[PDB]
Amino acid sequence: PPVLTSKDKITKRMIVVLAMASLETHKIKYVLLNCDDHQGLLKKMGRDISEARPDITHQCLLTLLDSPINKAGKLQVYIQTSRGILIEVNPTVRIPRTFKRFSGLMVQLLHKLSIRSVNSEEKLLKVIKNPITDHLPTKCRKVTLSFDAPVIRVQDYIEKLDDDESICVFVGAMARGKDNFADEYVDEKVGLSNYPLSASVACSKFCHGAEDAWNIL
Amino acid sequence: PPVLTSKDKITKRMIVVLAMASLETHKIKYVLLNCDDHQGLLKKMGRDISEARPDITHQCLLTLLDSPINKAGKLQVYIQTSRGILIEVNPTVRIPRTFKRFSGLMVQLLHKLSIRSVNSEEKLLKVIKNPITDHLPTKCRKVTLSFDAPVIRVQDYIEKLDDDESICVFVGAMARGKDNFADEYVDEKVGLSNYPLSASVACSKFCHGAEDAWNIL
RNA sequence: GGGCUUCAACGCCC
Ligand SMILES: [Cl-]
Ligand SMILES: [Mg+2]
Repeated sequence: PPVLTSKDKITKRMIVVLAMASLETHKIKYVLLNCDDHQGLLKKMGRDISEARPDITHQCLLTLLDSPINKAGKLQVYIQTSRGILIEVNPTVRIPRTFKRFSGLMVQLLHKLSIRSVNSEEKLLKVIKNPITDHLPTKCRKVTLSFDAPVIRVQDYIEKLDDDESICVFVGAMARGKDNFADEYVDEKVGLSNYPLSASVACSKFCHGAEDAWNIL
Repeated sequence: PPVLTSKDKITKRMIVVLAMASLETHKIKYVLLNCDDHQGLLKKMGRDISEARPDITHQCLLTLLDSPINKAGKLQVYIQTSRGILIEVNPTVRIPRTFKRFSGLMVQLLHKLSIRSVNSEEKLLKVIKNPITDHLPTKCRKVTLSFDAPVIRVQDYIEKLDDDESICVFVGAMARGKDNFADEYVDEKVGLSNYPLSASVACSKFCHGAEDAWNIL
């Protein structure tokens, strides 16, 4: 099963974009700004401390990359930071399991623009050019997940796609905010539950609906 | 939705047991032994790495308690540590989203043997006595989730349950090891995928199959 | 330089 990348704009797949991801570095030696560790610093910066939540992006990557859909080679993930940085994640990257270690890696990615293994010329993580729509499959239904939107059953929604049409889901990698982070890109907004879901739960729900629709065990 | 506890022996529900959980304490004040804080002193302190993955339990707790099946009131979670300590988790508990606060909570639970509601004397977390079977619904199918078992589709498995039959699933909240931590309790072992899964993904996959089966949206 | 790891990089250890 070939590793999926933005070069291939034909193969039917699921794509998840972790949008409004809170990934921003700051000097002291650089840290990845987070609400827990840098309350004081975020104060001086005149920032909403509540906004610094890189841990949400970390939790979603684990959920997505560990999923059967990813292991079956039918998943791509991108990260679109709240500051407009777009990142392509290699499906085979074994993301750090712990937050502190995820943090150091993100700092490096943001400063160097890619992450590589010493012997390889393949990028495990890469900063790429906006807009994401330039990189997605040509036939791709693009949706934003929103509690404000009509609720769907994921399998049923996916079954209604054309045979050659991918599905790209934009998930707000945040605790609180409006669903307008991808309004320029999406075809539709949908909700996955009568309950408000965390970003990670929304990711797993969409992955497991797609695994069902596509008969991935 | 009425809040499910082990006192209710009748109501049909899903139960998840996080087994072989890593919840070790370390003093200097007490903290949960982990890899981010303690990876450099483990050997020095005569401790195992296996003893320092409480992040796995943390991640599963969030995955489970944030799920629609929990919000619908049809889920219970228990934790059994690698030392045999058994814990009942109230469906309404808010697990802290940061590991730092999670540790404090867990340390207080292990030391006090319970955590009470901010509004009453009710215990939202409580250390209880083995075996887990004393606490499950009287009629309850019991299974261990394991890569090394025959793979099933969750929806079908759940739909085969009797109208009054609950389902309890045991998940290894650990980095690696034999999936034999519940052999004395279970009727059967089953796989959820042809790929190895994280404990968290095993959790969400079973939850989302149950949600589908029970028309929980 | 060498190691460790549900964590090539990161974070650590020697
Ligand atoms: Cl080491
Ligand atoms: Mg090294």
